[PDB]
This record gives sequence, C-alpha cells and structure tokens, in this order.
Amino acid sequence: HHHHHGSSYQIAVLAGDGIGPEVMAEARKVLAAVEKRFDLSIEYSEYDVGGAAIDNHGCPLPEATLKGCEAADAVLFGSVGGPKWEHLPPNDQPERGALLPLRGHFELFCNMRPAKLHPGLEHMSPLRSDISEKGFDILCVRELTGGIYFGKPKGRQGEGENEEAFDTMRYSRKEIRRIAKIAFESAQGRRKKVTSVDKANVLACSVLWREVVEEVAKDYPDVELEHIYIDNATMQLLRRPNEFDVMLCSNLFGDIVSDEIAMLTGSMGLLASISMNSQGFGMYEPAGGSAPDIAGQGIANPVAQILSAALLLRHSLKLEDAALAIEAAVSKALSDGYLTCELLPASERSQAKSTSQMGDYIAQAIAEG
Amino acid sequence: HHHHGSSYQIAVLAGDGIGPEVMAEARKVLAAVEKRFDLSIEYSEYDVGGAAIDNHGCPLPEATLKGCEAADAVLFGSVGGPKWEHLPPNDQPERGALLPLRGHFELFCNMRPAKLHPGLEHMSPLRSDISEKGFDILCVRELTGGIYFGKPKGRQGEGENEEAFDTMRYSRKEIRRIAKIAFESAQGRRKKVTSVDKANVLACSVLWREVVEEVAKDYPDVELEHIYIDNATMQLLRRPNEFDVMLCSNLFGDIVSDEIAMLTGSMGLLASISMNSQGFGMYEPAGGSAPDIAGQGIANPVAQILSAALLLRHSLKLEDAALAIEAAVSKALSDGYLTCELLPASERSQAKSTSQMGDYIAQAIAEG
Ligand SMILES: CC(C)[C@H](C(=O)O)[C@@H](O)C(=O)O
Ligand SMILES: CC(C)[C@H](C(=O)O)[C@@H](O)C(=O)O
Ligand SMILES: [Cl-]
Ligand SMILES: [Cl-]
Ligand SMILES: [Mg+2]
Ligand SMILES: [Mg+2]
Repeated sequence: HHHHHGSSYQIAVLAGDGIGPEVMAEARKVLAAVEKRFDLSIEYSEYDVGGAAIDNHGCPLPEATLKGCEAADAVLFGSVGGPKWEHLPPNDQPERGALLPLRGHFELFCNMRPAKLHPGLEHMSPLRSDISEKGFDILCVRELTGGIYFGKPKGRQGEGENEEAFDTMRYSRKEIRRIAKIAFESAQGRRKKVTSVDKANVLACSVLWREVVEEVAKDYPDVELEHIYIDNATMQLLRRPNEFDVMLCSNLFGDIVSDEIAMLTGSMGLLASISMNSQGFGMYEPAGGSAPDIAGQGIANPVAQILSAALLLRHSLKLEDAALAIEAAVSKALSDGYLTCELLPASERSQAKSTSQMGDYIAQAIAEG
Repeated sequence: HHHHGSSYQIAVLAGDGIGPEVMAEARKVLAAVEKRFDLSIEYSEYDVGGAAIDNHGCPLPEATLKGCEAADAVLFGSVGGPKWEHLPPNDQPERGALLPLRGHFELFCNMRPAKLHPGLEHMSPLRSDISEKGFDILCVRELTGGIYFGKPKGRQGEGENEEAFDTMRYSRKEIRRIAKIAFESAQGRRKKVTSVDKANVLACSVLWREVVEEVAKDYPDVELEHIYIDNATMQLLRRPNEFDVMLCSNLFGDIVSDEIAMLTGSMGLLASISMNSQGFGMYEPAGGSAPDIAGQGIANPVAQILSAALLLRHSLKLEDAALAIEAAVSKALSDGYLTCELLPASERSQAKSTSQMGDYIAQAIAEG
C-alpha cells in the first residue's frame, strides 16, 4: 500500500486472544489522543486473528485478514493463543498458524525487541540487587524469516525405531547481510556496540553468519563488534547485562536471547516487539502473550500494547514526534507511580491501577503536551 | 573393553591451562579413596587439546584415542586457549577433541548436575529472595544426535546466494534412550522431568515430545511437563526451585545447562558426565581451561574432584567411594575452605590455594 501525502494512514488492528482486546482498547485510546494532538488522519480496520479467527472462520489466519494487512501501512497486533486451541493440530494452532505465515508472507525478516530496566523498577528484575542497580538497555535484533524455522528438508520418515524427523537450518549471505545492517545501524544510534550470538564452533550456518557479520562490520567503523556463543551468551546476560548494547542473532538464537532479556527486566508488561520488512511495513505487538487467566478482568498491563503503537508510529509511519509523545507519557505514568498489579507487591494489590486507569492517565498525559 | 574382576583402568586427559593443576588434586583425592576402600586402579596419562598440538601436532593423537578405548572411563580436564584459537577450526582443541570423542564413543548421554551449595546461595546472580530458597537441577542433554552430528552440513553457491546449511535429525531410538535416563534420574530425585523443546517450530521437537510421552507411561510416578526453549530460559530465572530434571536435545541442552550453571554463581564446583549405553564415560569440569590463572595455584579443584566422584559412581559402580568424595568436598566448603573466586576480593587472605583444597579434601576422606 503506498501512502500519499495528506491521505489517511491505514492501520490493520489484529487484537487476537486473551488480554489482546482489552489492552488494544487502551492503545486506541492513547492513539485517539495523539491523533487529536499532533494533527493526524489515521483509519483503523479490525480483523480477526489467532483463536478468535479459529472461532469465527475456522483458521488462525483467514484470507480476509491477510488481505486486510496487505491494504494497510502497518499492523497493530495484540496477542494470540490459549488453552482453548492447544489441543489442535500444529499448523492449526493460533501462534504457529498466524505468526509464521504473517512473517513469511510479508517478508518480515527484521525483529527488534527493545528492553531496559526503567528508573525505579530495577527491583522487580530477578537479578541480584547489585547487578540490577547497574541498569541495562539491550536491543535484540533477530532474523525472523530464515534459519531453521523455514528451512527444508523438514519432516519425518522411516520406520520402526529408526523413524526419524529432521529440520534444516539455512542462511545465505543476503539474509545475514540485511539483518546485520539493521543491528549496526541501530548500534550507531545507541551505544555503538553489536554482540553477534552464534554457535560457530559447531554449525556451518554460524561460521557463515560470523563471516558475513564481519563483512558488514567494515561499513560501521564507529561500532564495536564482538561475537559470543549462544550457550555463553545465556550466562553473560546474567552476569553483566549492563555491558551489552545491540544483540544480533539468528532466528532460533534470537527467540531465546530476547526471552531471557525480557525476563531479566522483571517487567515484561512494558515490552514491545517490531517485525518489519525492507519497505518499512511491519507488525507491532507486545512481547508478552495473551494471558488468558486474567482476560477480561481489567488488570492486564496495557503499556506493552501502547508502546507497540508508539513503535508503529516511529518505524512504519515515520511520525516521529507522535511516537516520542507516547513514550514520554508512558514514562511519566510509571514515575508518577501509576503501576498495574504485577509491578507491585502482593500486599499493595489495592493501590494497583486497572487496565483502563492506566490508559486514561497516559491518554491525559498526551493531551497535556 | 569391559571390566572383568581385575584392576580398573582410568585414562587421564588433563588438557590445557588449569587442567594439570586441578587434575593433580583429583589424583590426590583418588589415592586417598583407593587406600580407604582398598581399590585396585591403574592409570594411564595422555596428551589432549593444545598440549597435544604442541607435543604431537594434533588435538586428539591416535595414542590418546586408543588409550581411552582401553579404559573403563576417562578423567578429563579442559582444553582450549588463545595460543590455538587462530588455527583452522578442525585443528583447535575443543572442536578437535570433544566432538570426535563423543562421536567415537557413542556418548549419547550428557548429565550436568547443578545446585546451590549450603552457604553459597548468595553467589547466584539471582535476587536474594529467589536464591536463598536453593535449587538443584540435573540437566540430561542428548549428546550425539540432533544438529551437532546431523547431515548434511556445509555450503552451496557463490556471492549473495553463497549459503550454508545444517541438519537437525532425531530417530525414535535416539529420543527413547536419552528420555529413559531422565526418567530414571527423576525417580531417584524429586520425580519431575521437564522436557525442553520447540515443538511449535521444529519437526524434530514434535517427534521428541511424542517419544517422551511414550516413555513417560513407563514411569507413572514421575511428573512430566513440556516447556518451549525460549520460555524455559525465562522460567529458570524466576523459579529455579521448581525444576528437578531437565530433558533436552543436543543444542537445547548445551544452552539450558550453561544458563543453570551461571544461576549457581559457583561454576568451579560443577562437573559433567558424558556416557554411552555400556557405562563407559568421560567425566570433566563444566568450566574451561582458564589460561590466565594457569600455574598460579588459585584454580578451584572441586569440579575436577567431583568429576572423579561421578566417574566412580557411574562407570565403576563404586557408590561408597563416590559418596565419600562428595562428603569430603561438602565438609571443605562448610569449614571455610574456599578458593579465590568464592570470596570477596577483600577477604582474599582467607582463600585457599588449589593444593590446600586437595590436601584438605584428601585428608578428610582419610578419616572414615
Ligand atoms: C510462537 C512461536 C512460533 C514464536 C517464535 O518461535 O518465533 C514465539 O516464541 C515468538 O518468539 O514470537
Ligand atoms: C565446545 C563446544 C563444541 C561444546 C558443545 O557445544 O557441546 C561446549 O559448549 C560444551 O557445552 O561442551
Ligand atoms: Cl535459526
Ligand atoms: Cl540438536
Ligand atoms: Mg519466542
Ligand atoms: Mg556449551
């Protein structure tokens, strides 16, 4: 879809399952405030995805939803999955079923998961206090359309005790180069360090990864490159998270490293995910899941979904001041002690703010300019 | 080679860096144990790793491979160092010794026991309210299948379409043999197995989870749960006391064991068992060759010493001898015999040397 100057921007809204819809409502409330403020013309089109789409259409990614994403500038996505549908066959489940085909179809090779310890919440981290007091801010860049996720041969053959399954990890120089360039450009604008995570002592793919990373590293002389094996990286993120800036990982290794870093913040309800292609189209979603055990109770933390909209404004729509406004309003809520239940002790449950109290505060803070 | 009623044969492969100095403490402890229990053991020493490169021109000399073939078990140190890290990859110590050993000897079973020792919970990089509760997690890693040894591997093409590939493969036989060991291990511990996979993405993990469900029916007293690798990395942070045995494929077990080792904050205490179906195995510290402290007499020998205890239990079936070493090491750690790295720098004068630790532990076994 190409945007024309003065036309409305088009956002496909795919709220999904569980807490998706209730936090999406708060992202739409904060977006309405931003639209009025910075003067925007945005149109929204809602589509089912995930378990909601299994329930309404019989599959997790209906053709009408694919077509609706194709017509938009950007997708604001909630979360999918839940026990209702985990009995289902594999290709048929909400997450495998919606997320892998979305990524493949739109060539969303670039995943970026920003995580940091926010001022005054260092204590909720599961790290020892002398480590969490040091802070960290780590951007994970993960290659999303290659490696072992999409490689073939992939399947199962044979019989008796010798029946075997197989998966193939594959990477080309073109695929490694595009993802490495995003990690180095990111690092150039942050603290100028890329840690590339591989298993180059075992995997041919990682020997090639490390070679092509070294090639691209030549074009970014201001940025320090280091390499680390995936097993050692899980250890070093525990011991010295303040020493990393941008992580650059393959598809499986980035799946792992981004989750470990997310849990090290102790505040996953704050975390957002960007999945983009080379034309600037992307989907923007909370890193955490559909949390079906609390769906509908108004207790979910909507900051991850709100931040997802800020990153959509910045990355796809290039509406930079609109994005920073959201981010400032979120930070003002968190420092003015507007916290949801999972960011307070169990004894302070009655000071917790609801999903809608949080969105109200953040939307009001946007209007205050 | 099998054991007949005669002397046991151990092959000693000390390797590089701190390998020799902590092997010396392990040999001291073994001498005490052979005296107290009247054991009959013969030892043979072989170069491996960079020592082997420097002396023989390759990291796993044919003499070293044969010396292991002739033994009931191997006591292994560590290999690697910056002197050798510039060489072509197959010529380097680790890749060139460990992967050929594992493949040659069919060491499909890797076991890495990890726990917070009493009084050292504060070493963990976890928040105190988590670490103070303790944990003890045994990682069972499948060691000779999956993407480590799968074929094909290599490259195709040229320029932008130069591409590389690796293949993860697993048969039912390979999943069932390593699942059994996790279930037997759990039955002797806290009766829970957590199988770590990525069954929403990998065909090998769909077959892993099916074969693990089959094997679990034979151990109805053990709780089975499945967890995806990315989530397992987060749940081991928040609730490590809730896990007993982890059951993992080769790459997933390489990653999960390393995260758990760092959750202890005391990697100098940790040992690794690599065994085959015949009970032959190689027993070694989980930690590396630490060349920047080699020869200083600062290295912690507990992981090497505990490697010799596990060799006695798993390969030699000498349970009382194994338990003796474990009791002596626990005595040392609770009686203020701790090395450099287990104490604040401010308390360095209270730290024990490599040989002071061996002496004390050997002295303690010499006391019934
Ligand atoms: C649901 C699953 C296929 C997915 C992945 O592995 O990428 C998820 O873990 C994620 O990280 O977004
Ligand atoms: C050196 C490397 C090949 C090896 C492996 O990946 O298994 C190491 O990380 C280990 O855990 O023993
Ligand atoms: Cl991958
Ligand atoms: Cl594997
Ligand atoms: Mg994931
Ligand atoms: Mg490892």
